[PDB]
Amino acid sequence: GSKKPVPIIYCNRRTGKCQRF
Repeated sequence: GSKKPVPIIYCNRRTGKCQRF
């Protein structure tokens, strides 16, 4: 509905801009 758990992560192809879910 609003929030959802994600096993994967995020990676912004930039100057070291990565995320972790």
